[PDB]
Amino acid sequence: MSFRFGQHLIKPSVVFLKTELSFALVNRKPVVPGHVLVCPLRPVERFHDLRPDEVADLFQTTQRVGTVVEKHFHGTSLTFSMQDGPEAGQTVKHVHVHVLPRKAGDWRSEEEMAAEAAALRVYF
Amino acid sequence: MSFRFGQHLIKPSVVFLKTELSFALVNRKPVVPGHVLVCPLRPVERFHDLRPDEVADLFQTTQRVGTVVEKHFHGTSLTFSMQDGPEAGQTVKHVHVHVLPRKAGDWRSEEEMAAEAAALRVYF
Ligand SMILES: OC[C@H]1O[C@](O)(CO)[C@@H](O)[C@@H]1O
Ligand SMILES: OC[C@H]1O[C@](O)(CO)[C@@H](O)[C@@H]1O
Repeated sequence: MSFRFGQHLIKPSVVFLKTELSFALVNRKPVVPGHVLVCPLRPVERFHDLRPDEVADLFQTTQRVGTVVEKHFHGTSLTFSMQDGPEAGQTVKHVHVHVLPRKAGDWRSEEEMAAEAAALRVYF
Repeated sequence: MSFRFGQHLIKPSVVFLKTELSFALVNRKPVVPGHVLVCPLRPVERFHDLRPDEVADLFQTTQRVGTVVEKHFHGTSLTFSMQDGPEAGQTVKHVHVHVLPRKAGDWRSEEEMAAEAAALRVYF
């Protein structure tokens, strides 16, 4: 696709938001329904590598996305987490925030992925 | 102290950074050495409640603090996480980021707390 996420290209079909500096995508394997990712467009490996503007944008974007997924996927809270570094569990070497809708007491095809990204693009 | 964190006052002695809109403090019970918190100065309960500027500042501040604690406490990575909402585990109703230094294979007195905050104020 047209979005770079580490060492693989992400098809726009699975991207549901894109800003001046960041973008959001749905997962192949969500851990929880609505588990989405907000990444800087520039593929940097560690958080300290982002310029301040990328940082403000990374998180103002994460704020908008969280509202949307909490809403759509019917959660009552949200967990945000960034595994920054190999000893923190980062599998893909690209800064990214995990946004997961939370609710009391708690793999798919590219098409299920794009169906969901289509849905999410509506809230923006 | 002079910092508000939910429904209790935090003594400045345990605060090691303060910006135009945010502040960082050390914990009574760190989960991992160097486990610190970055909160908006304005006590808001959920992340969606922050204005965009508070958001940029919350995270540009978290970026600086992470560099410092990763350095001082000898970690090789960092875990960042915000439990946003009661179903996400938020015990204190004040937006806040948990910053934890990570390293391969992984309660105290107000004085141990201020000793550590003194140390951290040096890196700024
Ligand atoms: O997956 C979340 C979406 O699916 C439903 O539960 C059923 O279609 C919706 O109303 C919600 O928005
Ligand atoms: O607690 C972290 C700090 O403690 C030491 O391991 C011993 O004093 C330091 O060199 C480090 O900066």
